[PDB]
Amino acid sequence: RKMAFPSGKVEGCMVQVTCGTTTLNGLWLDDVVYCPRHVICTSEDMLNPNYEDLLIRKSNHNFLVQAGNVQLRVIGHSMQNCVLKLKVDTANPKTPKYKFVRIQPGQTFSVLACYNGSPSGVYQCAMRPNFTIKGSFLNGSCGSVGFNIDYDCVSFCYMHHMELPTGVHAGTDLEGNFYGPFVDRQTAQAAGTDTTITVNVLAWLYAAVINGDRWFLNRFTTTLNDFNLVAMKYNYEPLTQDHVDILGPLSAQTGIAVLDMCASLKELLQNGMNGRTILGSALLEDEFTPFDVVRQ
Amino acid sequence: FRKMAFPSGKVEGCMVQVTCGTTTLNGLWLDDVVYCPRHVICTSEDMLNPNYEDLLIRKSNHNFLVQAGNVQLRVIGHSMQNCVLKLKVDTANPKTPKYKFVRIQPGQTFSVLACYNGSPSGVYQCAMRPNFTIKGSFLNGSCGSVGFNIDYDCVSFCYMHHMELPTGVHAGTDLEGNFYGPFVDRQTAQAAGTDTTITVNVLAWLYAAVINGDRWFLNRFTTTLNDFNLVAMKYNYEPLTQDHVDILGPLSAQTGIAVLDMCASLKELLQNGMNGRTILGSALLEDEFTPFDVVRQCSG
Ligand SMILES: CC(C)(C)[C@H](NC(=O)C(F)(F)F)C(=O)N1C[C@H]2[C@@H]([C@H]1C(=O)N[C@H](C=N)C[C@@H]1CCNC1=O)C2(C)C
Ligand SMILES: CC(C)(C)[C@H](NC(=O)C(F)(F)F)C(=O)N1C[C@H]2[C@@H]([C@H]1C(=O)N[C@H](C=N)C[C@@H]1CCNC1=O)C2(C)C
Repeated sequence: RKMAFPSGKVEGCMVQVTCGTTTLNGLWLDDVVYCPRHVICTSEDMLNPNYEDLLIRKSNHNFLVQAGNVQLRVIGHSMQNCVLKLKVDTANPKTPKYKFVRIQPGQTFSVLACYNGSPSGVYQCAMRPNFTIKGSFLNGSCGSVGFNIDYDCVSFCYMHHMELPTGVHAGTDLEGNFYGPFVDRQTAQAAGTDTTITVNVLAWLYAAVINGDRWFLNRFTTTLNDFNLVAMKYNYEPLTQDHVDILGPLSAQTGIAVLDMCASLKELLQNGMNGRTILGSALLEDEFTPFDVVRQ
Repeated sequence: FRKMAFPSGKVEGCMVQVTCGTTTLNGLWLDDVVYCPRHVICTSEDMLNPNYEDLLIRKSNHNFLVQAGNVQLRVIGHSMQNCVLKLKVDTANPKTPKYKFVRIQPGQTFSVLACYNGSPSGVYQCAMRPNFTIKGSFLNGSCGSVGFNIDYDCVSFCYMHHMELPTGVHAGTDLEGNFYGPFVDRQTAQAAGTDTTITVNVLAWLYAAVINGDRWFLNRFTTTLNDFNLVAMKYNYEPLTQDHVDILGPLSAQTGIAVLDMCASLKELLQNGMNGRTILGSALLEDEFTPFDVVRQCSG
């Protein structure tokens, strides 16, 4: 299964941030609360916000930060790209070992969706090639974060900011830089055409072989360029030599050369599943990374 | 629309490691009791045809090693309830949540916190299948992992993991040690029965599709429970009951599609398939969202 990481280490960091009439989630790590800067916007500000001007007018006491039933005293504030950093009185005693990481398209992570500072649910997802997330976010969900956990260290990679017209989601890393060409402004924008994460589909096919299914293999191989010429006709991402190298261990462990697995994928695209499933799915799964495969 | 699990933090603080001889699995630590599958008291060879009464008599407190992180918990008593072992320990879990033990029905969903060596590994959302199995993801050492729901700070534990059947699906007990399904904790040939699709959940998921603006499958027709159930039996779908209809009532009122109107859509989808089209991006009809699940996610 696509699994999320256990969310407890992040649940202990979620807080509520309110400025005027607008309330969203904040991330409380040590003595800083991170949250999307449009918390300082009213409704008349969303179309063309001047964030420098909106922020200079705020005092510390304009920011109401609540961690459960406890109010946290804001003692300083600062804007870093599209994220606000609220310095508070108190270091979060539940701060886990953590770091901030900016991820690349195709990378997976877990999302803890929150409202009013309290967690609602957790799910796994991927950063799409068009720098969006196929998330599940409602009003008040901004400031929810995405993360991985490695040896009890939480790497925060995503903070939620907005929803695009096709229902997909856009946000920033924890230094406030958007993924993709989006802005925290309620102006017309749209995700680029989204493609399938080819390297993840192939890793998942290798996972199927490791799991003992081989029905989709064939006797063909392919050059890299012929594979990409075919796959791009199905809106699959081009497979780079770096992707080929990445799959090397899985290729060695199964004895199926990467370009031979590429030939199998070409045939699967041409034929479909003919009523079969692969690892319990009737679709070609692309939100499972080569790293994820080895780690499960 | 995402398959979302509950936040797992309240449960993570209850997972411990239980070892009896060579056999190690996970245990659930609530106040001063650790709950785990009773087959922990088995050697590999015992598991082929165990006599649990006798194997438990021969054991003492000193046969059990319980580890909560870096800390050993001393076992001061032991007993069995059905297929669950209960280890009384010298220290009450200071992270014990408000909780209840509940037994769920086929078609109900829950989150699983997958654990190995007492350490939580991942969380995912599951349904109790009509054939009482669960389509989980469980490896060696996963026994004792639990499934749960949360309602307002109270964790309702409903599943504890015991075994994997030859089709790769899974069987376990409630926290009182009562099996779900006709399975026994013995390493002997057993198999999942033929499964069916959870009709009330497919309907809930069609309401979620409508809520999300996916409306092409709606049609002008209505049907009856009797007529729908005749086509349901044909396609290996759980018969739809009057309880299912009232349970769907709120979704029916939020969307303006009467429940019997939606059943006609599902009927049509079941016979003619899809014209290649998708619903919520899905090629198949999804049945692991309950009506409550759809309301929670669509309302936050
Ligand atoms: C969807 C809406 C048309 C309203 C708008 N979108 C676009 O303007 C775009 F289309 F350009 F993206 C949009 O998301 N916002 C408008 C305003 C913030 C953001 C916003 O309300 N964020 C919410 C945080 N709590 C999460 C949203 C709520 C609905 N579902 C979500 O995930 C900012 C971009 C500054
Ligand atoms: C799969 C195996 C053929 C080994 C066997 N299955 C059947 O005997 C069945 F077919 F009858 F079910 C089986 O699961 N067990 C045999 C033995 C316990 C159980 C068991 O090892 N449980 C594991 C607990 N850590 C979790 C398993 C590990 C693999 N994936 C899992 O989920 C008991 C039934 C007493």
